[PDB]
Amino acid sequence: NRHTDTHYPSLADKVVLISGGASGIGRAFVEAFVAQGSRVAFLDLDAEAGQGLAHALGANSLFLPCDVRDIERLKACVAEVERTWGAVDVLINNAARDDRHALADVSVEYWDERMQTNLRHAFFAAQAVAPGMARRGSGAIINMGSISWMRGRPGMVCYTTAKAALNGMTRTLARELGGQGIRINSLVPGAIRTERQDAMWAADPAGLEAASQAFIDQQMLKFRLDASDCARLALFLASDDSRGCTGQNFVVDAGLSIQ
Amino acid sequence: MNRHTDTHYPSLADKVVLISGGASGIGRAFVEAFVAQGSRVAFLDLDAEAGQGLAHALGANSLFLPCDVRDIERLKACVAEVERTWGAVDVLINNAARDDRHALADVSVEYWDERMQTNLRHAFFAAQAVAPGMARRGSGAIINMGSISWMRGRPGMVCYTTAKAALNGMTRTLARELGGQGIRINSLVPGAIRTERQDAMWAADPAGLEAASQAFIDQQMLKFRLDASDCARLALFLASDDSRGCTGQNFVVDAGLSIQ
Amino acid sequence: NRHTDTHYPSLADKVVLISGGASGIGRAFVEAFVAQGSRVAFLDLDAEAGQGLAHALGANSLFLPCDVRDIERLKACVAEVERTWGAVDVLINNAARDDRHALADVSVEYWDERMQTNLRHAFFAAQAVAPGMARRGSGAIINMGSISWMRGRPGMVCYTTAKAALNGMTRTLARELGGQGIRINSLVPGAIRTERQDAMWAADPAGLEAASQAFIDQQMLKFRLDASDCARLALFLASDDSRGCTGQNFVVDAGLSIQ
Amino acid sequence: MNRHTDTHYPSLADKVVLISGGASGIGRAFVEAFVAQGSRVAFLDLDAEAGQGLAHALGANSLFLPCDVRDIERLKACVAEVERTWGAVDVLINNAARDDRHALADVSVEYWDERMQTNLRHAFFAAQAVAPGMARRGSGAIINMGSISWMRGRPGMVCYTTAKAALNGMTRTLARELGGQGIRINSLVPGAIRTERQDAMWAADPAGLEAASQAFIDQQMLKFRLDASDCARLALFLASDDSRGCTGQNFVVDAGLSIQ
Repeated sequence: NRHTDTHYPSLADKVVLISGGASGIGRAFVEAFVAQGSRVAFLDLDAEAGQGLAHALGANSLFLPCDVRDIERLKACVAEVERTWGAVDVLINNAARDDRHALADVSVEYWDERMQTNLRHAFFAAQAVAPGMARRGSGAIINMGSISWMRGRPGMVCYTTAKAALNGMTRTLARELGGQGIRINSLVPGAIRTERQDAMWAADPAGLEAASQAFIDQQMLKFRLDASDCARLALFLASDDSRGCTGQNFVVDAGLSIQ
Repeated sequence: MNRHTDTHYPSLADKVVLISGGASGIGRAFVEAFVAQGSRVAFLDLDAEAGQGLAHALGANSLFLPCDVRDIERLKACVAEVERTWGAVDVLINNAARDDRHALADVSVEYWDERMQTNLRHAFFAAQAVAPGMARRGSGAIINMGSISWMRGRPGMVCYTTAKAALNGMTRTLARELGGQGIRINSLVPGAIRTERQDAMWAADPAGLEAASQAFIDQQMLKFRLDASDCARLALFLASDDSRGCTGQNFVVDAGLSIQ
Repeated sequence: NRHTDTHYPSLADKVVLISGGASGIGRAFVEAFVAQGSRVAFLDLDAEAGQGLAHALGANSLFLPCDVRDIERLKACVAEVERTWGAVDVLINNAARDDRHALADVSVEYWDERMQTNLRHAFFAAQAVAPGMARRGSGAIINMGSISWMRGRPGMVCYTTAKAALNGMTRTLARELGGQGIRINSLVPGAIRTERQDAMWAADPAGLEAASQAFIDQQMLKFRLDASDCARLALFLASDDSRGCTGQNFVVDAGLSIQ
Repeated sequence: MNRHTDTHYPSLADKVVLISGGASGIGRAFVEAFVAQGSRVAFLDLDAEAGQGLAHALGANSLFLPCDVRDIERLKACVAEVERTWGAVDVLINNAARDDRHALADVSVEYWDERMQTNLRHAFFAAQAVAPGMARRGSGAIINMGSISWMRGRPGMVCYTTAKAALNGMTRTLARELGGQGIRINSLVPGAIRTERQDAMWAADPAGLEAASQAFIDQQMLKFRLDASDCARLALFLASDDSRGCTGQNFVVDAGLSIQ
């Protein structure tokens, strides 16, 4: 799975590090950059899925097991990529947990855990890759955002608050690191069809279909987005074709955020 | 006692207002302004001597609670006590924050966690605490203090600016989550506010203070310095019935500094 | 009709100039500022309605007939207010025409006419009031905006494009005039119930009610906004309580723009 | 012939692209970049000698039409001619504009009207002209050239910045109006782009040019000057199938100058 027929020569050999890379959207990033000839390291909690995917993709892929709550382990993972391949060229902060939770019912421990799996690792990963980027004079960071806080969507307050945090963090880190040659942008998907979003309804295909159609009806473009649409955008945001873009959101949502 | 405005909002009289970080700077100006409108104002602060001092000045319609907002249990205890004394909160202002500077490369996990606790976490928990009483009544208002710093991509204080950007999003989603219960939530987003605390920080460099002040004036569209009263004027409006149809929105009081 | 029980001493005696002031939202502005003790001049195409309203409100109101397409006449109207009462303190650019029109069917003459009635007069009114404001060292301008272009609403492309134009014009005029002491903001309503929005369905009360309920269902707050909600916000944006606010949008829409 | 990128978009081959203000500066870079991808590129310009010159360089997959975009009849005639030659437009880029400076107090009605005609009106009429052919096919893309100038509240060019803000809104509403017919509309929003035309304007003040250039670099987050190729890189992406799910959106290429 190439995800596109477009060919970016500027991606060849680049070292790309993707958190949450073994399944879903992060898997599509891993696949797309490997297809462009990048050297792609990815982290995931699921060791069996990660190992499977790196074995399938071969030697220009590198899977490291990592719980992104564990910042020591995250830094260990970054140092290991650096020792294997040199400074990271492209970091994609993608790891997230989007489970539904009622506002009235969130405990302090729940809040902490969700901020940690959704927001904290993205700061520490940027902090880890930065010195290597600055030594070279170039690098790019892509924070996965979400239109859900833009549209004020209820029922997952920690996830949407974390994603809004990353919106801010892109803008300030863009200024703080830009003088070192690092560009930082957010890739902000709409409602992406995934095997996991679909697994949730395995005995209500009426319900799945109805919910899918509702997104199509609300969207401006009348087809379902998928992980390839996200990977198309990530390739552009990593390539030299976006060398002067920083501090910005790039939204791939078929119009769902403008209703 | 300082009024902050000559405007009179009859809709503010008797309302129960709760302001975190209320004993100094901006939060102090909110406490003063609502007391002057005849509200029943409870406020939280770490500084007990400052808190006790401010409540001494303002008298019996003010109520000072010692609270470390990092302690969520104590935050909820503070809210429960206000409720038992005065009835459901009408107006919550999430104002407590810590804006110390810190280079990205210097931030440890411990520091990050502590700043998220002081800057962001309490604001959710306070809204969570006041909401059920507001919903029982059918009405209420929440003001999250935001900041133009993340909009302007300001460097060198990543934990503060990231917490502030977080609250921008939390305003929008809680506005949907609670609107059907009659609660409106908006963010009050100040520019560069002159305070005695920001000014105490240069007490041996008057040249430097004045230079920095003028730099704000030159960057701003309006050529005077904003102060705490400007923030309090806006807060009275966001709490009053004059803003009853407004929710999920930023209201920015910054003399144009965010548009340069 | 006071529109509020709030009392702004800083509005007393201020000279307020409102375009489209004889009916609908602009009428509510005229009423609210007269109640605060302002000296309120207003312009409208409807001379009979304008004369009626100024006669009812008495001597601190002043109605001038004006077709806002006619910029000569607009400037004449401004000069006359200035000669009567002195420099304008508060300008509200409110005149607009929001009729529904299909994209596919707009002619060049239609486009021109709609840009002229929706956008052009707001620039020329600001330009007319500015020198008087600057002489004094203070003044405020409120451009009526609209959430319709934010929500990408179709079927009235000239109206929504004009309102988006005014969004920009607020920001740039705020910088260009701010050094003279003039603050410029946009007041951006959501779906405001008016006698005119309602007159459109005088034999389909089912249809009116259904459409009203649809706004309530989409809104975050579950009640209909009306012209008083807009006038409450205008009073604040004109008063000294907003002296340091400029360049900004203030949206009064019950959450309709965030869905 | 200048490629602007080494990237290869097979989805651009044979597509029919139509660019207003195409014979100089940025629009010239778009014309060049799409020709290099194997598109069939028609472009409009007032400057016939410049247009004829550029089409001479680029050869038979380019097509130069003399057009004053103030003449809506001629604009529609230009579109009809492309359609009869090559089939429905796949990609429209609304790029023609005039960015001359003008103090607010200096603007006459005649000037305002003329600048709205040159900066905004044609963009609507071009989208209107290309839309039915795009809808018959089921697909198409529109790029409105926007500007960070109104976002940054830049003074002294009110007609230009107001027209640009207009196009920001027109992107969002046309995206809803046409999306169901398979057409996506987005705005490409450049920062301070170095061009031979912006540079010709200082040919006797090299100090002044360099000073102004460095001021952009100091204000930007990225410390190099953007050029027309940066805009063209972004346009290829917004026209290609790689952006097929993107619509109603701004894509800003400005090295951070809009966030200060």
